[PDB]
Amino acid sequence: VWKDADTTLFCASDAKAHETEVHNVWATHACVPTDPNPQEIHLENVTENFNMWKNNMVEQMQEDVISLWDQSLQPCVKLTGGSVIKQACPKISFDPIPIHYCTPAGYVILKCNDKNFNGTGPCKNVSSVQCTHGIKPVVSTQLLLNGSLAEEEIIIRSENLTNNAKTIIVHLNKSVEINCTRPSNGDIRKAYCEINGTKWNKVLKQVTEKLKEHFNNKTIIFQPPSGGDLEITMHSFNCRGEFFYCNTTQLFNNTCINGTITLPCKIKQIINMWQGTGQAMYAPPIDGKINCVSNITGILLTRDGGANNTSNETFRPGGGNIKDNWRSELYKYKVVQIE
Ligand SMILES: N=C(N)N[C@@H]1Cc2ccccc2[C@H]1NC(=O)C(=O)Nc1ccc(Cl)c(F)c1
Ligand SMILES: *[C@@H]1O[C@H](CO)[C@@H](O)[C@H](O)[C@H]1NC(C)=O
Ligand SMILES: *[C@@H]1O[C@H](CO)[C@@H](O)[C@H](O)[C@H]1NC(C)=O
Ligand SMILES: *[C@@H]1O[C@H](CO)[C@@H](O)[C@H](O)[C@H]1NC(C)=O
Ligand SMILES: *[C@@H]1O[C@H](CO)[C@@H](O)[C@H](O)[C@H]1NC(C)=O
Ligand SMILES: *[C@@H]1O[C@H](CO)[C@@H](O)[C@H](O)[C@H]1NC(C)=O
Ligand SMILES: *[C@@H]1O[C@H](CO)[C@@H](O)[C@H](O)[C@H]1NC(C)=O
Ligand SMILES: *[C@@H]1O[C@H](CO)[C@@H](O)[C@H](O)[C@H]1NC(C)=O
Ligand SMILES: *[C@@H]1O[C@H](CO)[C@@H](O)[C@H](O)[C@H]1NC(C)=O
Ligand SMILES: *[C@@H]1O[C@H](CO)[C@@H](O)[C@H](O)[C@H]1NC(C)=O
Ligand SMILES: *[C@@H]1O[C@H](CO)[C@@H](O)[C@H](O)[C@H]1NC(C)=O
Ligand SMILES: *[C@@H]1O[C@H](CO)[C@@H](O)[C@H](O)[C@H]1NC(C)=O
Repeated sequence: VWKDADTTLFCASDAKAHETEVHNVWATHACVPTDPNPQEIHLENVTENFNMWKNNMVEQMQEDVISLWDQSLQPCVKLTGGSVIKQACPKISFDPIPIHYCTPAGYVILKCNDKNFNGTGPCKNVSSVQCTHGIKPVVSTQLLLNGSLAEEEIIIRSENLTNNAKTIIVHLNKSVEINCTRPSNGDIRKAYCEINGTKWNKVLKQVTEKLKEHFNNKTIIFQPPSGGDLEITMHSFNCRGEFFYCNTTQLFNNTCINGTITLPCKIKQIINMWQGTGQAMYAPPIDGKINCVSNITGILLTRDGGANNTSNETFRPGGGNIKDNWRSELYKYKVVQIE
């Protein structure tokens, strides 16, 4: 017998104590080693309700990642409420590692194993676990990187699809590689990303067909974002400590929906902090080749309003709430207290 409850979670990881990489350092001091033989119990005849959009596990992960970045990735100047903070901004070793979230005694984590679970409502195939799977704390907008893939069909997630103000999370069932590079040898902030156009356009066509099922077979249209902060209008992410901002106009070009697509990118020092603490200037990029190859496993979308009297629905890449990134991985888990 159990009931829905929130409690203090702890973390587990396979971090190395001898690593200078910042995720390793944080996890060494903030997490315990992983269980080599974890137990999972599949529950029979058990129906449980989940709600990925109201899940305290997400708030707790957010607190961890904020703490990690605060101790690791420090900007040269910080612009809060008018209180300017100047500090050292050393270049670091940066590469996210999987973090597991675990319940203490008296509690357990229920896991939804339904193949086409959208994140809310009843789940039929439920199991109980001690810890989540390993989740990499990848901070990004527009595209979700290095995550897990949907097991069967592409999944559309939203707290309320009818509400255009609510962010849509697209969970891909097939990853697409994105290859981003700041070449060695001169604009030190000029970079680019390479993507297989045949792979991407095929996947995007499938996303269109899935969106049709949720929007009464209306015509599905992709468009680049219309105004807003750079973090939202561009695909922003962190590669080896450096903030990349990439133009994704070529990715959301309803025309193609086959060669190599090259997105123009820029390394930015002055950014709007995802933590929500204002503007900050980080250190200039390191020398040499800066490269990150990532799997696109999800897309963050925002639907246009004002289209109720037409046969079209328009979607633009979005983001800005990093909690949605954690939701995209934590959707199938909830904490319950054992009586
Ligand atoms: N939606 C907006 N225009 N701003 C939102 C609004 C809001 C509310 C609460 C906390 C934050 C934020 C803003 N979000 C950000 O500044 C942001 O996500 N920045 C950012 C910077 C770097 C990278 Cl690599 C990245 F992935 C994201
Ligand atoms: C529930 O579990 C059974 C047995 O593994 C599986 O055949 C079925 O597809 C599952 N149902 C859903 C909704 O995934
Ligand atoms: C990239 O995608 C491939 C294919 O799914 C996967 O095997 C690999 O682990 C992914 N790399 C990651 C998660 O960084
Ligand atoms: C991904 O899901 C779609 C349905 O949304 C399905 O048609 C397609 O076969 C799936 N792709 C893979 C690789 O399983
Ligand atoms: C998810 O499933 C629930 C229960 O069937 C349903 O009410 C809701 O509309 C679904 N959400 C999405 C995004 O399809
Ligand atoms: C979903 O959004 C629509 C449009 O804003 C709203 O009318 C409706 O009440 C919402 N549904 C729920 C269950 O909140
Ligand atoms: C990434 O792109 C560069 C050229 O831009 C190439 O040398 C490298 O092999 C690519 N990496 C992968 C994994 O394809
Ligand atoms: C791009 O992806 C397709 C599959 O969609 C693959 O057959 C092709 O080899 C890829 N192109 C390159 C240059 O690797
Ligand atoms: C979309 O089209 C299919 C047939 O191609 C139909 O079965 C389905 O009901 C349609 N969905 C709608 C109209 O919402
Ligand atoms: C992205 O590139 C396109 C094509 O050059 C340009 O029209 C658009 O303004 C760019 N978007 C942003 C947000 O810079
Ligand atoms: C859309 O793709 C086509 C490919 O022929 C290109 O000509 C056009 O300029 C693209 N539009 C963009 C990138 O906004
Ligand atoms: C995604 O994972 C790969 C493999 O670990 C890594 O090399 C790459 O830097 C990651 N991308 C991001 C944005 O963290």
